[PDB]
Amino acid sequence: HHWGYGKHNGPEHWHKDFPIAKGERQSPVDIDTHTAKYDPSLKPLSVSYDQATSLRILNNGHAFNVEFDDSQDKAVLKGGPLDGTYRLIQFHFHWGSLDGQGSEHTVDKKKYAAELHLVHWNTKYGDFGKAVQQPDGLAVLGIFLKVGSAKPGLQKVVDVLDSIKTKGKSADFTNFDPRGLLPESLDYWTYPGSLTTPPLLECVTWIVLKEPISVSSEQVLKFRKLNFNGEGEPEELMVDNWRPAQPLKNRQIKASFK
Ligand SMILES: NS(=O)(=O)c1nnc(N(Cc2cn(-c3ccccc3)nn2)Cc2cn([C@@H]3O[C@H](CO)[C@@H](O)[C@H](O)[C@H]3O)nn2)s1
Ligand SMILES: [Zn+2]
Repeated sequence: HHWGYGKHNGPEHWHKDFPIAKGERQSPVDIDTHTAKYDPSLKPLSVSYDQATSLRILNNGHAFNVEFDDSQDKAVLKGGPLDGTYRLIQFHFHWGSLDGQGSEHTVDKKKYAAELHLVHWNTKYGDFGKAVQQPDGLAVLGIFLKVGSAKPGLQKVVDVLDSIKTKGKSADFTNFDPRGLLPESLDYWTYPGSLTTPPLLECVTWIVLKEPISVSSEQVLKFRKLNFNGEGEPEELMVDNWRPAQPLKNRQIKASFK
């Protein structure tokens, strides 16, 4: 499969190889804050990242992933809409060529400069590959980024990007603390959805934080210097690696707050 974010292989084309692209619970979506229903029955979110073990950062030609040791319950997400324990496996971002675009979710149609996805899988399914075949297999925690002041907790990520410029490159990335990427508030919206990249599997409980984090212009500028291409190939800047909002169809977005 040769999917991407260009005119000839971008989101509008994905349905040809991945028909589920036109499915009933596709992501991302627009979050209409005036339609989302406060669900007083949602439990508080439990983000338990103290024992998180980062390993490696990889440019996969679509984004970069920071990978974690998920062979044990080290870094987990519980509570909120979730039943059971979801293990952190990686995080990545989507971002734009310009500060007014880049997020995949939107809020009342507002696009943010970027969006952070912390990907977790349901341990009841034993491994990630099994989990993605289940309607409740994954929980992705989505965090918006807006351009303003620098995010100190992001800088170690920013500084290693020069070493993974092109597709297939990876670098050691141990001892990174993902807690430094969280906003103060854990207020969130939640809805059932999908992976936002092929194979677009409908296996995700989305948890999208209401409070964005601020990153500096210089920080996101360094995201934009990454390459989609591999080494020794013509340069294609890794920018605008976001899927646009998809039809909500028969889904309700629930809010953890009023
Ligand atoms: N925009 S977002 O909604 O959030 C995401 N969009 N894609 C994401 N991942 C990549 C992925 C993998 N698979 C998949 C399909 C069939 C069988 C198995 C996996 N679908 N999407 C999440 C993700 C997966 N992995 C892989 O998981 C495996 C278990 O560790 C192993 O092959 C590697 O470690 C790693 O490549 N990494 N990330 S998330
Ligand atoms: Zn993502």
